[PDB]
Amino acid sequence: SEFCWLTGLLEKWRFNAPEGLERLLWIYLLIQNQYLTLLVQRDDMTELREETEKSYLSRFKHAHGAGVYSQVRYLEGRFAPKSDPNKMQKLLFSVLRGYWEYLSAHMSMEWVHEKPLTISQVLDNLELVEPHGKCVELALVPHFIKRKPKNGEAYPHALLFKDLKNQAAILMDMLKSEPRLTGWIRGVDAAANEMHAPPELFCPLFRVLAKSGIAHFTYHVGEDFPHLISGIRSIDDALRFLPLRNGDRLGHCTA
Amino acid sequence: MERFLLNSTVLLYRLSTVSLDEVSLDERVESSVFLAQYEQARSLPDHVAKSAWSYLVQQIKQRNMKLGPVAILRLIAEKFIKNEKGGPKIDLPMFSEWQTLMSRVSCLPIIACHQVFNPGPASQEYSFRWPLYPYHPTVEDYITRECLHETHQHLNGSTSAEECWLDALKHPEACLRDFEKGWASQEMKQLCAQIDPSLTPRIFKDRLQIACNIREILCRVAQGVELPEWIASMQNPQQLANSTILHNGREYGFATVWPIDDKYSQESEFCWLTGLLEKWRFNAPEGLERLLWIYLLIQNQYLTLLVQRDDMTELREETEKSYLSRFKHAHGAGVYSQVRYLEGRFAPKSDPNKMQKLLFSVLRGYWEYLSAHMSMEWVHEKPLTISQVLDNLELVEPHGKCVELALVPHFIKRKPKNGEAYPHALLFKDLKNQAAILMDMLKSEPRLTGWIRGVDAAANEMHAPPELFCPLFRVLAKSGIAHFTYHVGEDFPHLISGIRSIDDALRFLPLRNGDRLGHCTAIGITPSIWKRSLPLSLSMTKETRLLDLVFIWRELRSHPELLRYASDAAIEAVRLAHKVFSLEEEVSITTLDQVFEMRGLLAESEGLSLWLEEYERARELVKTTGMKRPLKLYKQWLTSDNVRKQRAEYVEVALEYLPDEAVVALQQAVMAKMADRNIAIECPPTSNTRISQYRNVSEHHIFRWMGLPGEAIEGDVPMSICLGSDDPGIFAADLKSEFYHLFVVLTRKFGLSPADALRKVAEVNENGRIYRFHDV
Repeated sequence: SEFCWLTGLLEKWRFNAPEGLERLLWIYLLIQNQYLTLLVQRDDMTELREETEKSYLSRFKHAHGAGVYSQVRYLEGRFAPKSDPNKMQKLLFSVLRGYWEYLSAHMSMEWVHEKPLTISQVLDNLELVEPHGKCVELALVPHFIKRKPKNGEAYPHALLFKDLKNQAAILMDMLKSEPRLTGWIRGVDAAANEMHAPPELFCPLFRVLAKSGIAHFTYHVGEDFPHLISGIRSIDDALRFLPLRNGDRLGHCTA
Repeated sequence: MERFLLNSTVLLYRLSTVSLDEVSLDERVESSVFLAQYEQARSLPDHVAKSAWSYLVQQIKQRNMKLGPVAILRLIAEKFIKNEKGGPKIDLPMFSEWQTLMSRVSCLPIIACHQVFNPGPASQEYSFRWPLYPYHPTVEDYITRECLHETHQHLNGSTSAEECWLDALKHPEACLRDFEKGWASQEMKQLCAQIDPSLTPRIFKDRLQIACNIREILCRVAQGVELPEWIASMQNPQQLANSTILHNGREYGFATVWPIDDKYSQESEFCWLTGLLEKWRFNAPEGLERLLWIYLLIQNQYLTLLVQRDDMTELREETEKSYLSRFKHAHGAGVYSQVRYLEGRFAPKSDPNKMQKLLFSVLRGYWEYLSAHMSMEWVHEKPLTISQVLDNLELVEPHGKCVELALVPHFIKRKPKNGEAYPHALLFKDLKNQAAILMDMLKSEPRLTGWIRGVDAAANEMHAPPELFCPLFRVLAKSGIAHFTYHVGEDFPHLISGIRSIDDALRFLPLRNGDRLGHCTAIGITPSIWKRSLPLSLSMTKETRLLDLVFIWRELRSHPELLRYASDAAIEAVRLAHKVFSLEEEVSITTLDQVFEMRGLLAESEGLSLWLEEYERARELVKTTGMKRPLKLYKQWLTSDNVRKQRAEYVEVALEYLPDEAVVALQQAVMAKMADRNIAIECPPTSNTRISQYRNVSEHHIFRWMGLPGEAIEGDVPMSICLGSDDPGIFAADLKSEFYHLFVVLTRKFGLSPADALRKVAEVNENGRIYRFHDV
């Protein structure tokens, strides 16, 4: 609708345009551009429920691109963990159902449940898909969000650690409640900022998560270091303390 | 010291003959470890072994454990096995030592101990069927992208030694009869005496019975049921050698009920040990702990005996099941097979009915593997015959997600019997007979040519020269075999002899473009390494010496730096030929060369159906030219008793008869011929240490073939090298294990990048696809 409207308006203004309406189009473009700049700079409930699984389905179609064959094969999806177990179950159900919708749209094959409506039936449908490389292969890596260190509270990062421990708790009890989710929940990330939480904060979190079958860990090194030596030390600390096994990754090693 | 505790004839003897009432055997076990260490590894210093034992005892004491199989298995499991994304894996630095340990100790108790004490994450379901591997993302990514290719897979026997041990427990009588049949030969007597001087078939029966009885008793312990109280009469381990215990005048059996219907399966073996170790997590009874120790020692000694021996009713016990398990093992875990092109080698049978059953079982097992993994329409659900199996198999298309099977029977050379006209007469008749059944079957089922893709000859090099199989291979070529590989037995009396053997195979055998040669160590090992631990002078037959002399002259008669060696070889070869042939005329080195050029001709043709056409073809080609004096000399070479007596006579040849530069020049000359003819080499697994001159894996000649700096010699001609896992020399092995072993050595000892190391190993691996025998 956005493209068709503008193409029609520009077609009717091919040779001349009224001055007032021409300025109206100018104002609309300026407002849209300023909002887009505000959004991108800010990036680095009801609104989420407005799209829900539709946004994820559009994401997988966008990753697939035009043509019968997907231009992207291996896609690792990052989502913000939620402290509410019910919200978490809805979140992963929407993402997985959208992935099944993308696969069903591109691949025509027998499905156990035409309308799964739950995680277990979604995994029942998804386990029939074989790795063939013509579609998008999805891996889910939730990214823990570090926060500001509150004053006092024994050790400097106490409330933040409790919040991260809680978020890990819902992730763990779900994984034991559905063992097949270990084939889709493939990693754990921590991408908020480096000053707010040091890499050594997530070491107990990552080691305990490793015993839950996560099997992969990536850590974002926030590149707002006060000094270049500080950032280099931050990357070294991540290698030294975090349980990064063979094949793991580190995020944004600009230092 | 752990390998000595889990594998020692002295320790097993001192544990199986001493009553279970004794509880303090630390001193005597320590003495057993030192004796086993000195016997197995004498080069290790005494003080180093004592310090290692002291650390091991202290390590057990600090862990609040007791000296026994449980503590040793725990220490090994932590030392080698850790949990990763793919489950239990082996540390990349520790994989080389793990392979060395696998040559002496079975891994199944170790992985069971690891599962008990270091379980996988989230208690996820885990099954142990394949041997453990290390993990590297580059290697796994390459394997998933480009599947591994096997060029030498012996379909006979089992996948590994461990289920062979369970097969021995399953059929003690069948293995006993096979053991006694081999034991009649003197070679088996020497081999058994080397492993254990006090080893007899009676003792073999006793140890097998004791191990089975220990398994039953510990099965009751592991299952949780109370012991049936006859253990009071059980005081001496030797009471388990008769399968019945006399308690209060009653004959009590040992067998019990097992949860799994297959009590001798791998899963039953793993489950039993995991349960037993779980119930012994904190403490174990001393008598039963020693019983587990005795079982492990008996199993390990049997596995060592089997692997050293490797390099009817028992065959019918498994039949198609063994082949089906082989293809599943090659496929590995996951929906996609880790091996794409697999060339299966089987021993030909002189009985046509036995041959038809053999290939029917192999092909039916392959169809079972394909049907299990691929769901599609089948012409016959139960083929029960070769023709219907091929009807089902022809519907399968080459897609790369499953194992592609090629069948290459390997003819077995035998000892040359005395007399009988030409030296190898009865052996040639036996090989001709075996080829006859193969040929008449191929004409009886033309579709079999798409599965019977090659012919091999792998017994030994001394017993039969390469020129023996030349008429066999040429006639087999006209039958549609289309591929030929020849195993060069690397037990050459001299390095020059082995180089000559490879040259003779290239010269005489009809190896066309894309063919392969098996185990070309002679042109791979450098003279410096080969001379290790060798006498200053070597012994070989006059026939072998004369052939080497002519070969040296042919290759080196132009080398300006080596005209000493070629002229000396030619002169003393002529002088040797005078002794061997007892002739009185003058023979030049050129005449000797001509006589040895016609070695490939058939003996009957030299004296003068597809077989007859080859007969006059060789006969006429010896008469087109106007020379019969070399032909007459070859007749005397073949059918003169005095010449044969001279040929079998041994001469004394110095170790450094030729300098290392001259020997390297001979190796590079054969290298050029090998590359020009485009003949690949099936490299043995590097974990197989029968060379005895390689004191570490990094000294293997495959790295010289790979062109590694320091390993490759100047002037070496690059060759095509394939990966063949025929006799790995270790209990649990796979083509994946060899791939990882080469990658580990390249990355660590040679300091190569993971991408660079992967590139070199990939080139060797893909040579098995370029030079594959499978129909295109």
